[PDB]
Amino acid sequence: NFNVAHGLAWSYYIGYLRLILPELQARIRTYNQHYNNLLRGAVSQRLYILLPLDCGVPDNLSMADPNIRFLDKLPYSNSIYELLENGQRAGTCVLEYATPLQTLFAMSQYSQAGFSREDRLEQAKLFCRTLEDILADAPESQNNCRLIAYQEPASSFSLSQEVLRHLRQEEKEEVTV
Amino acid sequence: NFNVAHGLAWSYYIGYLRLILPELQARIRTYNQHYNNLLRGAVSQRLYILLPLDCGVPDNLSMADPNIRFLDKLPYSNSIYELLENGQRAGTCVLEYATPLQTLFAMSQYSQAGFSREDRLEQAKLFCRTLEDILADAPESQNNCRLIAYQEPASSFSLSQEVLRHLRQEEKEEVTV
Repeated sequence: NFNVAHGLAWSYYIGYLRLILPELQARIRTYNQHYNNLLRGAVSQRLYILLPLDCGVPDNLSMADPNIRFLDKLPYSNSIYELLENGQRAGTCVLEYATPLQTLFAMSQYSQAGFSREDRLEQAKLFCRTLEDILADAPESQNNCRLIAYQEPASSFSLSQEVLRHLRQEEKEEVTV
Repeated sequence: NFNVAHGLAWSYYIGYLRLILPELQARIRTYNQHYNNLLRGAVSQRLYILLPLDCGVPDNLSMADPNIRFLDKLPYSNSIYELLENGQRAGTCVLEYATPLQTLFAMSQYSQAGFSREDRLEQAKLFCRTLEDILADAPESQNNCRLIAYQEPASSFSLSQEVLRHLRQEEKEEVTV
């Protein structure tokens, strides 16, 4: 009852993730020949979904962290980003905000909804849980995407470092197991 | 709890209807000069949203009724249709299926969801109710759109006639009150 995030998660998966994920790792490998050749290093395999409990989705990622720099489009719109440490390329990554969080934010500012900041944060959390469950039971359409949920303090916080942790963990997984 | 339609309705309104409705009646009046001049008669003012409890959304409207014929695009994509009676133009109308019903249908065919035909029909109904409430409290972004919910028998049924009833009722309202 008034669990808006339940529908948001299902719709996001059914209407978007289920459609873009299967070919995802293929068109990344296709691209990876060239990234290997042109400035050695490869783009990670999973799709990284940013879920700020903020529900704060900026029009451009670099605006949320200067160390997250746009690099290239993946051959509808999918973007490859480099992540920086001291000006050095530390990682590369197809990276994306979960759009439905924008809906939770717009409801937050829509008065007739009776939807507060407190509700929004809780629905954001519910959104993550629910999507996580959905992906768990989803066939091979889960091992090609990682959810990155995070709450910013209010205040030092690095989103690049957060993504970087996930990227390095992924690589550790691939070579070990 | 597991009321997916709640989120679907809010998202549909916040992420789509709230954005396309305000200018809607303006760009229809703009078009109406020419429809007046070119083959007399005007396009109705409201946006007509089809909500088949079927959750059956065809790629093209005419496939669901031969008497519903595509006419023109409204100057993102908004389509003007003529409705036919015995080959005669009886009405003209910006006409659209509520997309979220497709999500309810895709969930219906997705086994890991545990979502049956019975659930789907109920969630479709919930979707209509909820959207109806939302539009009620919505500022001037309700008098420019009509919801057409309908259940097909299983079996004679005319969708054109259903739309036509609404169109004629609207006109009766405008001239009387």
